[PDB]
Amino acid sequence: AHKSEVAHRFKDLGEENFKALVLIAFAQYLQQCPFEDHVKLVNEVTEFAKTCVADESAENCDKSLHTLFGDKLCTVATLRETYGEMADCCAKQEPERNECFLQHKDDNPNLPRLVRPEVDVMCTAFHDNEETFLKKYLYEIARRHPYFYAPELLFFAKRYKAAFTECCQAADKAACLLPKLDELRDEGKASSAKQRLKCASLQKFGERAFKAWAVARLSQRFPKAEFAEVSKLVTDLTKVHTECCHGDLLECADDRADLAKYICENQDSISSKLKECCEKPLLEKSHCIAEVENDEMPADLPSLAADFVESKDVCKNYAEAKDVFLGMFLYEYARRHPDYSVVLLLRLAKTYETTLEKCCAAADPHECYAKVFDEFKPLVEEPQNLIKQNCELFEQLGEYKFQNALLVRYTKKVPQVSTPTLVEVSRNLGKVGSKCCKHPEAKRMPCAEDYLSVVLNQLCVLHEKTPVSDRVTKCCTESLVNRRPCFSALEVDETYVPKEFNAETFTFHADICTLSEKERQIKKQTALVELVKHKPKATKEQLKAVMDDFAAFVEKCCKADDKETCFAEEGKKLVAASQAALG
Ligand SMILES: CC[C@@](O)(C(=O)O)c1cc2n(c(=O)c1CO)Cc1cc3c(N)cccc3nc1-2
Ligand SMILES: CCCCCCCCCCCCCC(=O)O
Ligand SMILES: CCCCCCCCCCCCCC(=O)O
Ligand SMILES: CCCCCCCCCCCCCC(=O)O
Ligand SMILES: CCCCCCCCCCCCCC(=O)O
Ligand SMILES: CCCCCCCCCCCCCC(=O)O
Repeated sequence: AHKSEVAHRFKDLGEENFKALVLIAFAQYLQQCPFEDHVKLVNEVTEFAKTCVADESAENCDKSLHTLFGDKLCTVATLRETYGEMADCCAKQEPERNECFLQHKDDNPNLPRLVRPEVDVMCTAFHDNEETFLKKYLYEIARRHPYFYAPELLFFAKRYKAAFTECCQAADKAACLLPKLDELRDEGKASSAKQRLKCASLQKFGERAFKAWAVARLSQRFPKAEFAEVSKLVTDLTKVHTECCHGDLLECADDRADLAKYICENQDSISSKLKECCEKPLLEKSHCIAEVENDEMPADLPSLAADFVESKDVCKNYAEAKDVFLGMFLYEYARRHPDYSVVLLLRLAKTYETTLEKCCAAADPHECYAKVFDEFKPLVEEPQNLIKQNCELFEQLGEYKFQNALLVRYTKKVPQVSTPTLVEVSRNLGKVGSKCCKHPEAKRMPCAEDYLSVVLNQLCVLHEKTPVSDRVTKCCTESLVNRRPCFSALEVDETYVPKEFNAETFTFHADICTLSEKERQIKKQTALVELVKHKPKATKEQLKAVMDDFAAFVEKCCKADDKETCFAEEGKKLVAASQAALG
């Protein structure tokens, strides 16, 4: 490794991966550079790397990656003209220089949004020049997400390439390709949002809160590992997470690689499921391990009662190292419950903590805390019930109707949220139902936690930028442990003044018949939100009557001879009848 670091990276990563990562890396700093300029830099950097591979002692090959990268950045002629004060980073020595470059990454570069070309256009461009087509994908995404972990982008790119490879040869290219591009896009946005969320919550709630989350998550994953091993892993994972949040690619990657290396050298102390991951290339190890399914739980683990309720030295053991004792509780509880969300486990540990804090100061602590496990039962059943109720509702409704039930519900709880956000959130909330309810009960809560975190965070981001409800701000600014229950606790808004009727809002044209399924659904759901906003006291029942009238009306107007007029004409009377029925 140490000698020529660039040659070592090139040897470990291989040429293709090396070139792709260098491209991503430059694109994340030189966010305004044309694709051609980056290609040229990458080629120059790769040709240099090859000289160091041929001879570690070759000129400049003993410089650090940071030194070489920044030197190269500082050779961009238009640096000052295009990036202004970032060019001032070049006047600094290289620990300070990289830090300076790091600070000048732009989280919002004001580039035009990415647009999806026609399927035939995409597949043709892919065919004409696969390498260019894919490298453009890397470039365009990376420079819009300068902190997105480069290797993970590589994994997105490889699936992006696989979508095109398969689907551009398919019979129905679009039917193959589009859902795959939609999934990558959604996963991409989600991953990027989750990354920022975790780093934001790290600095807001502190390292201890993160460690607790990690103990719970790591214990679920590796239930056979000893506590001391989970605790070591929590320490290392915290350093990784902290340094990766700081945002330097190489520092983050080396931390992750070091952790992945340790995990792979200690599989017998950690998990029986890591063998395949640990055989993979260095580049993919940590990513692979991050996605590993939970190990099987050890057979016939005893109750937690003995150590955490019935032992005579609960209070003594607690008081000598509270976080360690609480970590042990959380470790024991989590390893036995891969079916819980991490946040539920944290509710249990917080409950236990509050009880020990209250009870251990009592004259007779054991009498005080003896039934603490009763206190867990309603906390556990709340998400379990909510899941049962929602999955049962999804099954009876199907996804679209499920989204509409949510739409009506949430519009009534928080009517001042913009229509498109209510639509988006409700639609996405329906998708988590569609996805997570396909799991047996044992896996539903972690699924829902994962996907709810995406959907609820997206809502909070939108709400941060354009706030309308103190209640939503409260839930969004609360602990992540209480985020979801806070939202669940939202009550119908009874102070809400109905939105004035707008004619155009409830006016429909024959274009509605030719819209895609999605386009039609969003148009219908948009009106449904507006209907609730105009008539918040309308019941599910009364709404269903208007909705059934509307549904008949569109089925009618879309198919029976020369017809934009019914849409106007029946539109007049559907509206009138609805207005009276909800009047
Ligand atoms: C290049 C693929 C595509 O053009 C597509 O058609 O799906 C596309 C891809 C992506 N985005 C887009 O808005 C569009 C177009 O809306 C946002 C976005 C965020 C990403 C992220 N944070 C990480 C990784 C990949 C991402 N990809 C996309
Ligand atoms: C000067 C060119 C710099 C090229 C950037 C190389 C980036 C290497 C990161 C890949 C290591 C991944 C480790 C991991 O995530 O487990
Ligand atoms: C060395 C192991 C560190 C474990 C830290 C103690 C865990 C206590 C759980 C309390 C729950 C807090 C959750 C939170 O703050 O978001
Ligand atoms: C509206 C879509 C519902 C999706 C499935 C129901 C999920 C209910 C909340 C589950 C708990 C998430 C994690 C937690 O708070 O403990
Ligand atoms: C703009 C209003 C946002 C809607 C509030 C989000 C509520 C999500 C809570 C988790 C969903 C649980 C299932 C349910 O709806 O009962
Ligand atoms: C007060 C004017 C009411 C006009 C009719 C409003 C229709 C709202 C959208 C109906 C959504 C139904 C969606 C569906 O079931 O396919």
